[PDB]
Amino acid sequence: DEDLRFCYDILQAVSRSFAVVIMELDEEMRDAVCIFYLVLRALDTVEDDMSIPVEFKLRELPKFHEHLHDTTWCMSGVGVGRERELLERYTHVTRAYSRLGKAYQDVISGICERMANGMCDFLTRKVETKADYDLYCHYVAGLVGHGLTLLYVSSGLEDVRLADDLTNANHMGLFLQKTNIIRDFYEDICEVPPRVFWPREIWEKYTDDLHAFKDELHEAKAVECLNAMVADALVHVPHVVEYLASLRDPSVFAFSAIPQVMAMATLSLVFNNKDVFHTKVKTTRGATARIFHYSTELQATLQMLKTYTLRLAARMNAQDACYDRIEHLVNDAIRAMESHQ
Amino acid sequence: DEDLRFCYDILQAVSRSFAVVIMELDEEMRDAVCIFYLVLRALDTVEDDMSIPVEFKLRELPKFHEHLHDTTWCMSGVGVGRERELLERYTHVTRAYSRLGKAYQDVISGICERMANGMCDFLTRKVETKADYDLYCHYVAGLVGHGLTLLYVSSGLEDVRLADDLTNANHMGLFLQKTNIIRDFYEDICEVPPRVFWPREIWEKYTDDLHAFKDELHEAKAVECLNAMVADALVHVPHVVEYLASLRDPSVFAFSAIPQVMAMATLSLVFNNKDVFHTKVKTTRGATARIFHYSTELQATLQMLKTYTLRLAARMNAQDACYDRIEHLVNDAIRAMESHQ
Amino acid sequence: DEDLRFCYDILQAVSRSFAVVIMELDEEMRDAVCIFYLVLRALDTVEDDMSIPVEFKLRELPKFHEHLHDTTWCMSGVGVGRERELLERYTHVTRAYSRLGKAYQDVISGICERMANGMCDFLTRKVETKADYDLYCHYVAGLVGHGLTLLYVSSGLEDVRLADDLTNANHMGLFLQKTNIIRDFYEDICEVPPRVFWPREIWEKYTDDLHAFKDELHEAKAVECLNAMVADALVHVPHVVEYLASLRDPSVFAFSAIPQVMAMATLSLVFNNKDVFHTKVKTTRGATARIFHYSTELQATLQMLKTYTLRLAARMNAQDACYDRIEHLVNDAIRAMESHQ
Amino acid sequence: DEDLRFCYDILQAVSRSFAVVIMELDEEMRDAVCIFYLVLRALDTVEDDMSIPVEFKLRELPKFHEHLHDTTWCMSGVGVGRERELLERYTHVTRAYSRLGKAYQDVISGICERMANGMCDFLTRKVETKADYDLYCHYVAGLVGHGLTLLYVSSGLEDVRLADDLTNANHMGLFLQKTNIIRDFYEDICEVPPRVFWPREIWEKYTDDLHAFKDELHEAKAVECLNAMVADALVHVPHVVEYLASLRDPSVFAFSAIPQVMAMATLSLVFNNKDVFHTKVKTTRGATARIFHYSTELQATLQMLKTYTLRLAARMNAQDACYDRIEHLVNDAIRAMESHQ
Ligand SMILES: CC(C)=CCC/C(C)=C/CC/C(C)=C/CSP(=O)(O)OP(=O)(O)O
Ligand SMILES: CC(C)=CCC/C(C)=C/CC/C(C)=C/CSP(=O)(O)OP(=O)(O)O
Ligand SMILES: CC(C)=CCC/C(C)=C/CC/C(C)=C/CSP(=O)(O)OP(=O)(O)O
Ligand SMILES: CC(C)=CCC/C(C)=C/CC/C(C)=C/CSP(=O)(O)OP(=O)(O)O
Ligand SMILES: CC(C)=CCC/C(C)=C/CNCCN[C@H]1[C@@H]2C[C@H]3C[C@@H](C2)C[C@@H]1C3
Ligand SMILES: CC(C)=CCC/C(C)=C/CNCCN[C@H]1[C@@H]2C[C@H]3C[C@@H](C2)C[C@@H]1C3
Ligand SMILES: CC(C)=CCC/C(C)=C/CNCCN[C@H]1[C@@H]2C[C@H]3C[C@@H](C2)C[C@@H]1C3
Ligand SMILES: CC(C)=CCC/C(C)=C/CNCCN[C@H]1[C@@H]2C[C@H]3C[C@@H](C2)C[C@@H]1C3
Repeated sequence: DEDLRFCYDILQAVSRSFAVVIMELDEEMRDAVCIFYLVLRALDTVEDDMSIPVEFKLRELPKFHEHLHDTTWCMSGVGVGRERELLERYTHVTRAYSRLGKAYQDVISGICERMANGMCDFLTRKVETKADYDLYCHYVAGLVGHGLTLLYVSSGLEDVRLADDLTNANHMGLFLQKTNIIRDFYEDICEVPPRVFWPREIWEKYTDDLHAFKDELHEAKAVECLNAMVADALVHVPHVVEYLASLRDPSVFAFSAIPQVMAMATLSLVFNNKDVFHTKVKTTRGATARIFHYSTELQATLQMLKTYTLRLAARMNAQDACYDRIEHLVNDAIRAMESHQ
Repeated sequence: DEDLRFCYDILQAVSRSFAVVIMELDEEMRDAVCIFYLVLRALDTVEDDMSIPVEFKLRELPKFHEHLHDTTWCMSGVGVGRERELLERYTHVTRAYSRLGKAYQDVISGICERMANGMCDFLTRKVETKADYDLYCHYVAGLVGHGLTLLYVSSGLEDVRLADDLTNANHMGLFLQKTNIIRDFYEDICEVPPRVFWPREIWEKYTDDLHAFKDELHEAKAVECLNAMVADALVHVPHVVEYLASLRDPSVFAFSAIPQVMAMATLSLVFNNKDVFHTKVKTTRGATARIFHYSTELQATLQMLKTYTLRLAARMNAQDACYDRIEHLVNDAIRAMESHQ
Repeated sequence: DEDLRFCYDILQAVSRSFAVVIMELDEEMRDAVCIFYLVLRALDTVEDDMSIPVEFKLRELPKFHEHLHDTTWCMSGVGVGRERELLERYTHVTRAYSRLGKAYQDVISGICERMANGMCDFLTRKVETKADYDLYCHYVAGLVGHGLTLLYVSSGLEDVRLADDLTNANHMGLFLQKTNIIRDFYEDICEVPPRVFWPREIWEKYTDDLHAFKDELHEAKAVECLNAMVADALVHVPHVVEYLASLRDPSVFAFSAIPQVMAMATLSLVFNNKDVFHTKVKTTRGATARIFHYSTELQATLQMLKTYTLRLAARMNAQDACYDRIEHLVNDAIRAMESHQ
Repeated sequence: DEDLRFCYDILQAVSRSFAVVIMELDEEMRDAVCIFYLVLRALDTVEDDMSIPVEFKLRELPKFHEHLHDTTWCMSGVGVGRERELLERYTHVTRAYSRLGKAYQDVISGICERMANGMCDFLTRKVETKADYDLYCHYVAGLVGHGLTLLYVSSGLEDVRLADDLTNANHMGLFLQKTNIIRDFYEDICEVPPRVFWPREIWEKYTDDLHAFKDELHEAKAVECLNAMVADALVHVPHVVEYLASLRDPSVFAFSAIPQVMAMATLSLVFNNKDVFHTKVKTTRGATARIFHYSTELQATLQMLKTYTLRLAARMNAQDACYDRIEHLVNDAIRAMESHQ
């Protein structure tokens, strides 16, 4: 039992806000989602640990799920901060895992493995094309959508038809990952070594070297690339909407909707905004407090999404290059919203 | 005795051209500049590789010179071709190094570390201004000039007073390095990632983007910039002439003069020549043979420099922006040349 | 209006010729232009009083335009002769200013402000390059060009299309300023302290000390420097031609053409004329009367510019270093002239 | 630790006052400023030895910065007092320097070289004009200002933006050097040879021979000229307060402010005072102890600067030749100050 409490404490420490979002769910769903989070979290620590050998990761990850049974396993010497602990004391995790609906355990193990291997793939090669981009996001966040959607069905709160086609569930994942990948460009490019996520295929058209955007001598082509990333992210909106509109349970909806609304808001703030290149553009807490408050039912979350996407549209002028394209994707989004209002 | 032979063989394989000039010098000093060449070439290769962490270099380069005193040291996998062969078999260099005059050993070591540290500085940032440009060239070539002038004095072949002021020697290095950077513009910008050296302080007056010079459309702006670049290099000629006129030894002179003449000849051909932007402009093998044959004594090499400098001026029109600047810089080169006849 | 009269009376006292040329304008615009002239002349008086400290100029210039809406304002310890009277009685100008259309007041105020700032910048540093030369001329002359153009549009006499690209207008002030700087060399360098406007970037090719041009010893290079300066002013002729041809109003035309024709006449006179280095070269009163008489319509003024341009060219021969440079520029101007015949 | 201790020991022996001020700095920064000071002091010792032939200085000074990489270099026949011990045991400085940190080494290296070249400019000529005076001040003090600012930034204690425009850093240095050159007029001129810093452009308006000011005979003009020198010095105050107002770190602030406040108090005391000509005017120990204690934050140091400027102002009568000009300079200073209160 003190295992469950450990998982929730490490979570509160590892992901501040998500530790609030997860509280929307009922303990049963809550327990699985928390386990699921930590499992993927540990897995993410290994992949990101720059201080250790690659061949080591390739020989580990592929069987990281296997450990979900060995209540004595753990990794002391990996990652930093809380993560390191999560691994060294990874026993409580599996100890909690052990006592979850059989079905839940299968989604976790399943998704974990799939993501692990997926991570390996991109651990060798690099992301240069948009196809690389989307596929990486699939392994990194899309699969979380698959897993969470499979958990929703399993639990019984949502209709099994929801898990039939996971295309939109994938879109939910990607939309969150891309919005975050865009917002954290600077924070990540400053890392040691520098972490880059923007696809070569997109920025190549705006510069010869990514690190160039740090110097505003290149703002022009910096923002212009930013707008192109924001545009590539908007593609998903229409699908996030459908997915949300298909949800029926009040718990699963709020849990699924809040993060999406948070991303749209963030996206409408980093769009056509050079501050992204020298700092972390963030939403105000009032704004997130309001988002967390009204994102409990379809109609209300639709008006918020609309409001944010419209504000993003206001960010530009006819002058701006990306205009015709953004206007397009935006109207494709509002249309999607209107058909559910 | 097998060690030295290895050096001259790899030297021959790498910089085939220089491999002939060095053969000009007497065996004792010849070994010096040979090992000197290789050390800096080894260093340059390390710094070169595009598949190595910046952080690695920024740490390993500044300590490179320390390996010269470790006959066991070598590097495993970096830099294709014969370069690979140097860093792996670097062993034979250190050996040879060990048996050279202490003074020689010190010159090589001093220049090396100063160069490595200069390269490090430019690993993090780019060449944006003329100062940046003159400083970058100083690190990768001007110092080579500093080093060669010290070996000359150390050797007794030249009068100690030669190393009193190393400003002109620095000019010698800069003159070669710039002619090269100018001449290899296309070959360098077509690299991955692109290699850019022309300073923004200069080209920003002719374009907003350097890659624009690859298209015929911008051919007019490309050339004007090329000429501004050629003007910047001519700044050094008077000093080169000064330096050559100060050498008293035939062997050292021929070795110092030949590369300089080759450079002016190349400069007179790339200047105001649009081919620079799609091919590698070079003098005819007959011309270099002619230069190698006669650049053995001051008067002869001065009238060859004069000749090329005059051929250069005859390529521009009274309607080319660079008219005044070039005509001035040219008339200035010739005066310094006439000042020694 | 005791004010509008003081203006014209000081105008005449300060500048005889302009006082005759301004009469080509119709009253409304004439008052505007007269005021405009005095405001800028006041700025000139300050920037030029070498007896007062720079701290004063950098303090007063930037906020000079503010005084325009402050009748009762004046300055009592700056300038000589009438200029000094202008400032100590500036109230007569601001009053008159006040009674002008807002459209006029605004242009005068705008240009005044930007010229002050230009003057403040070149008070902190000196003109070394051609770019500095062109920019300084832009601040003290070209800007006046812009101002007159806006006034012509604001009055309705000229079509608004005139203010689309103020580039040719800038060329207009630049041609007069340069021909003038060229002609006043001796007078300028003889003042206490010496005044210098020829840019180092141009004369550094002929001398190390511009004062050397006063001695016959250096006559040969002085003439070459003068001719290079002329070559530099001839660049603007084609544009002055374009600008003149775009004018539809007879008054604006006469007012704008006469000074340009006077300048060309003068330029043709100082060209390749060693006398520039010891005296003030001028056109005969007969020729300036002929010029004032015919510069009323495009064709006539077009043939006069041609005639002076041909005279200019005729004053040179093969041996002259500048021959090619000059012959090129001449044909370019002739062409633009015939290009409208 | 031994090398570093020798540096602080010689610093205290050689520059008593600065030895105290530097203790306002913390750790890495204090070491770097210490080495910086000694390096410029060693340089200054060589440039000032009159037994050293010019040709040597002209050749050795531009290379001085190069000795920083030579941990065996030193000099033995130059310097007075422990200045000799410094050059004799320079290996301590060079050695301590090698352990500073790339960023610090380059600042020190660059400024040293730039100062060295500037000194050479003035070993061949003398200060005649106001511009010469400023350039000279820039070379010996202004550059220190540039150097200190870079070191602040490189330490991270101040915002990187601080170094975008080093103009005010220059004024900071110039205010100190000028106040100093004024206060020490007599001591300077009373040497063999006599030390003269006051620029001809200023004093020739008051006398034909500068020594004339030692006689209470020419006294009247000595003070009128003294006042002119102070006026020229007050020019920098508004810029000095701008600089101080832009600092965020307490240590860096105290270190930067104390000397400026000392200069203003001294300046307000030497102003319009005949004693400057036969005695070294100083502030009371109590006054200087008060400045050291309160110059810890902006508001308090501004209050003190205000006090000393007004005290300076109130030492002249309306009948003084410098009245109006000093009054304006004073007002410029005070407005500036209020601008930050
Ligand atoms: C339901 C469905 C189909 C898909 C769900 C999509 C995914 C991948 C959801 C995970 C949500 C999380 C962990 C959000 C963190 S709050 P934040 O974004 O503000 O950043 P933080 O992790 O707290 O640092
Ligand atoms: C004597 C003195 C003061 C300075 C000497 C200046 C310098 C830096 C000389 C190095 C000369 C070299 C290596 C020329 C290569 S021939 P290449 O240019 O055609 O190209 P390659 O290296 O053969 O591929
Ligand atoms: C129309 C346009 C776009 C631009 C006009 C360009 C400028 C700056 C014109 C001002 C003309 C003046 C004041 C000429 C003086 S006659 P003068 O040269 O004989 O000498 P003076 O000033 O009378 O002593
Ligand atoms: C921070 C900044 C932008 C500029 C700083 C300006 C400069 C050049 C400062 C040097 C400060 C020194 C050495 C003061 C000593 S007091 P003293 O002259 O009374 O006694 P001393 O003989 O020099 O020990
Ligand atoms: C919510 C459950 C069950 C799992 C979280 C998914 C998990 C930790 C994935 C590991 N991969 C790192 C990429 N992290 C991304 C996800 C989490 C944050 C918000 C979104 C989605 C963008 C990124 C930061
Ligand atoms: C002649 C001895 C002793 C050394 C050569 C100096 C060395 C290998 C410098 C490494 N820096 C890379 C830039 N290389 C430049 C140098 C060699 C080629 C001709 C010149 C000078 C222009 C460039 C191509
Ligand atoms: C005609 C109106 C509106 C203003 C006059 C322009 C004015 C006096 C500018 C102040 N800046 C000094 C540069 N003065 C130059 C201009 C006037 C004279 C002939 C030309 C152009 C060369 C110089 C002497
Ligand atoms: C503050 C650091 C790091 C160094 C001091 C800079 C240094 C020794 C300059 C040598 N150049 C002679 C000009 N010396 C002047 C400076 C030092 C004293 C106070 C001010 C400023 C007036 C003069 C006496």
